[PDB]
Amino acid sequence: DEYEIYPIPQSIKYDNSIVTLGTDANVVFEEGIDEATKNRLLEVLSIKGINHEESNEIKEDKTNFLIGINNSEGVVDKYFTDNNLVNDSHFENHDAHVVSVKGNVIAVLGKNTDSAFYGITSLKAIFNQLEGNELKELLIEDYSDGQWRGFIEGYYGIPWSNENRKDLMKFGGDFKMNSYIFAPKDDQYHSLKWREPYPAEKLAEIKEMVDVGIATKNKFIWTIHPFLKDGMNFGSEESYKADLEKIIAKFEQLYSVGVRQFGVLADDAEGEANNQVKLMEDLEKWRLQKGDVYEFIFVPKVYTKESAGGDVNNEYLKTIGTMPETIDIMWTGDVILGYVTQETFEFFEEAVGRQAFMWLNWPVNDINNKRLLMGKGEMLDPTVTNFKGIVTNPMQEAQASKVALFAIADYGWNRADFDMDKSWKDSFKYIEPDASEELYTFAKHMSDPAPNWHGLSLEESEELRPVIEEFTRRLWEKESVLDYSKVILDEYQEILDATNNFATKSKNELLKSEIKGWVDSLRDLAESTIAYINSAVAFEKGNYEEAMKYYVLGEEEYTASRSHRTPVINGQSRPEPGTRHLIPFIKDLSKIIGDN
Repeated sequence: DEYEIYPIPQSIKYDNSIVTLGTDANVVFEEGIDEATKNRLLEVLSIKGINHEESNEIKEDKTNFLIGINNSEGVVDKYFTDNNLVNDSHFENHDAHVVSVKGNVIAVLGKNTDSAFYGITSLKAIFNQLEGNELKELLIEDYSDGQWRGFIEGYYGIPWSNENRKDLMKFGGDFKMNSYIFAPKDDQYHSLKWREPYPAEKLAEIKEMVDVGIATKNKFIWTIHPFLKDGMNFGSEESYKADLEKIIAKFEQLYSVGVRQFGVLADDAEGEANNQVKLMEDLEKWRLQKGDVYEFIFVPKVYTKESAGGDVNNEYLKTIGTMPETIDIMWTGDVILGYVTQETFEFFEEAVGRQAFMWLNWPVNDINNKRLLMGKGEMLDPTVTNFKGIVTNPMQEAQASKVALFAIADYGWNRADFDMDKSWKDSFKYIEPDASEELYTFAKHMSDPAPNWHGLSLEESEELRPVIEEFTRRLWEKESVLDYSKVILDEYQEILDATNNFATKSKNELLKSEIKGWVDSLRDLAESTIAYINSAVAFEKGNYEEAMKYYVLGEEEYTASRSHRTPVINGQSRPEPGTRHLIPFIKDLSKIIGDN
């Protein structure tokens, strides 16, 4: 009966009473609430076609929305104090805020405007699932476990379109993400030509994305690679001063279109570590002058335990750790495709001197372009506490990446209550409202990146696996397959139907065209499996001419499944879903039938 809210709030409380929403509402914003935060409430009101007037007090006759900041001594702060709803002990936490639904008052108090925004986003989630105009009285006391939650465009591949970058920011913003790190490898102006200002057309495109960032609060974070061969010149005091002028100029250019957070990337850095610190010391001075720039993100040259030699006295990391305390240094784990583990963070802390900001290399598919990776968050350990936050490095397929964005958002916000299996399942309705069963069906069979050179292996087809295995043993151990074939044909018919109904049901052209090749391949796999199962059945019943034709149909469909092509940076790639269990089963069937 209670509302489904993602990420899972740290604490939500209901009482017996319910409230009725009016057609006309009174809205009270404190002075600290910014334009993006006001607009967020107005979005929420229009979900239920509630008109509003703005005022400075609670109207007893109407429904009231009050948005305020803790300890402002504003109207809304006063309301919370005077009515004695919460604890100041709450607000020290990251992104801490309170949502209160009581009588004709719907209130949000955040530690700042950003947190008030998150509060209103929770209301957005609530309002989207309200049957009518009745609303349960509740109290959310919420905060984030992680400082940073979001995604980084940091793979090798085709860059996302601007349309898609905006759409992901819009998506992350619905789940309280705060970070989009813009690090596309093809942008000459963030790297190599970092000295030169962005062309005006390109800058104007950036400003459109930054504005979406401001509206959704999934901020656009710009990044730079200044330590390449032709990079920052540390030859002399003179030459360095010349180069520091340019980097700051470049930062000013981005600042001028609204960028308020920056990353410095040293994964490909050339000189000494000391120099990297020197620069960051100078950039920190700048950052404090500006007053409204969030803290820098730094990606070190040594970003895995493996490349650190497993040395907790690693010289590079020790030096990097002497840069200003405010800088968030990133880490991918023990290896490039590291899992989230307590041990990797203990190592990082011992070596660097502060907690890590996790760069998660999933579901990036540059490791295997044949794959869509849309499985659950297997790499996310809910018991790990010792890190600053997490970003996902997703696929070149932007829309398909929404599955992981949901996972990282939920896990990033509320770690202990992360339910890998449930969160994954619940996500599909948000990602794809019209075809959620279908897209969930696809995600079930598209998740294993193996084989790959790093050796990452994730589950795929997990629910179907026991059914596949049982049919195989029955067939191979010379038992009847007549009855079980019904069970497994049901499973495959569901897959097939999903691949046939999806394009009809989904209204998301961007997702449809992105994943089409994979759905085409999966359709063929489903048809192939059905033909083979049909062949085995015909064979048991003794209709040999018929089982022959099915076998042939089975062979043709498998070949068909391999006939599709999708774009990659250098040319074309063959989409290949269902490799963990679906394809092995097809191969098994074709070997057993007729040699049985």
